[PDB]
Amino acid sequence: SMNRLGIIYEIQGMKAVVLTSEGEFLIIRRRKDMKVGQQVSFENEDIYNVRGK
Repeated sequence: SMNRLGIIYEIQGMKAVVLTSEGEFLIIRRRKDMKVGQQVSFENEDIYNVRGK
């Protein structure tokens, strides 16, 4: 659980755009917790960018 914090900036179906505390836009898996506008705690494991592949 490598937790990263980001604000749900936008949603792409099952993907979510998070504007992190770093000010970076990352594409993550959208969970049911993802509401547009809120800062969510996700894992790096949720990140579609930093998947590991």
